[PDB]
Amino acid sequence: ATCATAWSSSSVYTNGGTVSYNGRNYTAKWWTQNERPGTSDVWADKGACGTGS
Repeated sequence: ATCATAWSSSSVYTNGGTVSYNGRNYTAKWWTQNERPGTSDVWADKGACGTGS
């Protein structure tokens, strides 16, 4: 139901930009280029991602 678009290295994100990864959802704080979310302070888990596998 609710889940941000999975992170995309081919799509620069910015403040407010939300995405999904590792089953959770990450939210950036400002302009950021292709970078592994969760490993950098840039991306922070703002919840969980709902999906079926």
